[PDB]
Amino acid sequence: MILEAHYTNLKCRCSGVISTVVGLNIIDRIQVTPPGNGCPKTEVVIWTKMKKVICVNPRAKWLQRLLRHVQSKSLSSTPQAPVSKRRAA
Repeated sequence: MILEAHYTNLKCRCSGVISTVVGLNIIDRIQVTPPGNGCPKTEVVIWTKMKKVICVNPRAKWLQRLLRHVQSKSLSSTPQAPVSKRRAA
């Protein structure tokens, strides 16, 4: 997912808020809308790859996982080999 941060002032149209957990693979873009003058509320607009415009609340706990995941680019390595010595022929 591409995290967008916009400060462009306009009448922000996002259809309410929905707490439906959206599929991480189909999540195209998560755009944060700060509580602007032309915008009615603080709105997080999730576009999907299927081109459905989904609106979610900024206080959604499942969303907070994603917001705290996208600020972690440096993962831990894998020393743990998932392939041990298998049986011979």
